[PDB]
Order: sequence, then C-alpha cells, then structure tokens
Amino acid sequence: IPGYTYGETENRAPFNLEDLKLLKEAVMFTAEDEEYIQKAGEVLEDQVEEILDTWYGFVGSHPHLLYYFTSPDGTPNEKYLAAVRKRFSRWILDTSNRSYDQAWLDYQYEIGLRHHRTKKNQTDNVESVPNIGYRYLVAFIYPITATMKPFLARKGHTPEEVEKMYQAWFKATTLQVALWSYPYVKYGDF
Amino acid sequence: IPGYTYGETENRAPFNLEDLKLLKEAVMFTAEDEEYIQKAGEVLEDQVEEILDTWYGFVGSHPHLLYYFTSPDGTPNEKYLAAVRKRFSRWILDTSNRSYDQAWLDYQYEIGLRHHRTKKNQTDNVESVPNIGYRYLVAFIYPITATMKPFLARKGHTPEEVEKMYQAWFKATTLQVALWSYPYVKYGDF
Ligand code: HEM
Ligand code: HEM
Repeated sequence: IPGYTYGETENRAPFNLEDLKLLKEAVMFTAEDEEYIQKAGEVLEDQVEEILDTWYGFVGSHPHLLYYFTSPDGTPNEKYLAAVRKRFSRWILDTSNRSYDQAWLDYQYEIGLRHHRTKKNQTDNVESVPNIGYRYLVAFIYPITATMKPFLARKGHTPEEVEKMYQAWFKATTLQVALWSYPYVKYGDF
Repeated sequence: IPGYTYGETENRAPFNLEDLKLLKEAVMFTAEDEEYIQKAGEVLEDQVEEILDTWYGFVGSHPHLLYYFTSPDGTPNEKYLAAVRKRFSRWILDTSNRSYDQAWLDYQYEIGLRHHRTKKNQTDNVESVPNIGYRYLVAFIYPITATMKPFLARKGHTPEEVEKMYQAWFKATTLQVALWSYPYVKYGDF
C-alpha cells in the first residue's frame, strides 16, 4: 500500500501509553470495547470497498469537503483520491485489528501530521490544498461513526453484539481524532 | 446565573453563519435535528440535576479529570465546581432550546475560551489549573453523548423519537466541541 508506514515511521510520538490510558478512560474505552472492536474485524473485512464508497460519496457530494482533495485548478486530484483510499480502507481494519500500543500511537501521530499542513500532500507527492481545518476532523466523528452502523448490522450477528461493536467504533473514532489534534494545537495546550 | 453571559458578550466570534452552515453539513445536522433537539427540551428540562450528578460523578471519580477543578493544593475547589455546575446545567437547555444563530456562535467562542488558558478560572475568579488539554474535550464527546440516552428514554415518548433526539444530541455535542477548538488551534489551521 503506497505511503502506508504503520509500525515503521521510526518516530516516537509525543504521547505514550500513560497518555493513552488516561485518554481511554475519558472516552470510556475498556477491555470490553477491545473485544467488540476486534469482532467488528471479521464483520467489516469484506465490506471495506462499500464503506469507502459511502464515505467518498459523502465527501464528493459536498464541494467544500471535496476541496481538500482538489488540485489548484479546483478539480479533484484523482491520483490523490485513489492513493488515500487504499490507506483509509486499511485504517478501518487497523482500528478493529491492531493492538493500541506504542506503534499504534506512532501511526496516530503520523495520520494527524498528514491531515495538518506539516505533512499533507507529501505522502502522495501531490499539489493540493495546504491544510485540512481541524474543525472538520471533529465534525467527521459523526458521519464516520454513524454511517458504519448499517455495515455492522449486515453479517447476521445479534443486534446486541452489533450495538456493542457500534459503541466501540464510536469510542475508537473519537479517541483517534482527539490524538490527531496534536499538530494542530498550540504547544502545551493539548 | 453568575458568569453566564449568553447573548451579551458584545464580542463577534471569529466564525459566522456561513462557517456554521458548512460545519452543520459536515456533522450531518439538518432541520430534522433542529426539530428533535428542541423536543429534547421538554424531556430534559426537569432532569438536569440528575444529568449533572452523572457527569460530575464521572469527573469526580477520575483524579486526572477532577484535576481541572482543583486548587493548587490538589483538592477540588468546591466554589468553582458549584458555579460551573449552574452554567453547565443551563448549557443543556441552551443546546435544546436556542436557535443556532450568531449570538449562539458568540457564546460558543466564549465557552471555548473558558476551557482554554485564555479565560479559564477568570469567570469565577478562582485559582486552579491553567488549561484543559484539548484532547479531553474531544474525548468527552463520547460520555456527554452516550450518558444522555437514558435520560431521553424516560419521559414516555416513543423509542423512535428517543433515537432521533439522541442522534441530534450526538451531532450537537460534536458540532460544539469542533467550534471550541478555535482558541486551541494554531492561527490559520482551524
Ligand atoms: C473522523 C475523521 C477522519 C478520519 C477517521 C479520517 C481518516 C483518514 C485516514 C485513515 C487517512 C489515511 C491515513 C494514512 O495516510 O495512512 C486520511 C487521509 C486524508 N483524509 Fe482524513 N479522516 C478524517 C477527517 C478528514 C476530513 C474532515 C477530511 C476532509 C475531506 C479528510 C480528508 C483527508 C485527506 C485529504 C487525506 C490525505 C492527507 C494527506 O495528504 O496525506 N479527512 N484520513
Ligand atoms: C463535550 C465536552 C464538554 C462539554 C460539553 C463541556 C461543557 C461545559 C460547559 C457548558 C461549561 C460552562 C460554560 C459557561 O461558562 O457558560 C463548562 C465549563 C468547564 N468545563 Fe467543560 N465541557 C466539556 C469538556 C470538559 C472537560 C474534558 C473537562 C475536564 C474536566 C471540563 C471541565 C470544565 C471546567 C473546569 C469548566 C470551567 C472553565 C472555566 O474556568 O470557566 N470540561 N464545560
């Protein structure tokens, strides 16, 4: 997967496992959510293309959101969209599969950097807009969480298990966006 | 309500109604959510003390969260807790009741400032910790959203209406935290 450097950034994030413990406590993420986000694994594995169709559909239907993938001339950069799509697809699996350990935190830092002007457009060597305004990362917690529910509900598991998977996904999405604020936030205010 | 200055800050926020329109689109908030957040009004009105008992209970049971209300000596500042509680109670009603217009945006800016070192501890003239790290504001979207659901479900309205009220509350909480990032975020990155 071009540009995907999980576990090999060779850069230790400015947050550690103690920070993560406290952040998990604030978002109410426990061992129960680890169990159920992992069960979401097998459920979502075969559906990732349809999930990305939904998410890219949402972005593409809103000029002010599609903006973030545009070339200077205002048209969508198709190379950029396609390359990011492969990494975004993989993130769905990583969220369900990966242990949230230091390697995971180091990639969280990287993902935040890539939305921020610090590293945006470098991974794919594209010319596009310099920064994704942080307000929209937070806003996206809702669509990224809520649009996942129909996909969780399809694989013939109990509605009770689906609800637990869904709450785990909401917490995990929130947790990650909180971490991605680091490069946006004034030093010492994070 | 001491310190509550909604509609009388006399300061125009750095975001306007066009910004709000675009942010509402990103969080999927529509006229349907306005209808249902308003219906949450009558439902939550009589329950606000119990809601705050729940939220203050959550904060109080976690030393690293209760930290934000502590005096320098590490003990909770009871005056601070009580004064904030009255404004936090009112915010529940404002979220359901108020039109999200420019006055509302101007108070959103104010609330963000009060969590941030810019204005924290000034409203109540207390000595406490200088800043609430932004990571925790995002994290709190989960507990503030999820713990509201049992209160929405109690007033004998249909489960279908409860679900619509709940989704509206999730979107509104997310929307607000997105706005409150403004004083935390490096200038031009919001
Ligand atoms: C909950 C919020 C969001 C999630 C979960 C999310 C997820 C992701 C992921 C997983 C990647 C690929 C990371 C990698 O390189 O491995 C990515 C990249 C990207 N996302 Fe987001 N994203 C969010 C918010 C946004 C928003 C609001 C936009 C605006 C359209 C956006 C546009 C982009 C763009 C343009 C890239 C490529 C950045 C680069 O140049 O490297 N994302 N996102
Ligand atoms: C979804 C996230 C949050 C919501 C909805 C929320 C809501 C509120 C509201 C409505 C107020 C009163 C605003 C006013 O002055 O009118 C307030 C103040 C305050 N909140 Fe939050 N809050 C959030 C996150 C946090 C977190 C994570 C903490 C950490 C314990 C916290 C601690 C405080 C403190 C210490 C104040 C007083 C700030 C000051 O000195 O003026 N809040 N909050």
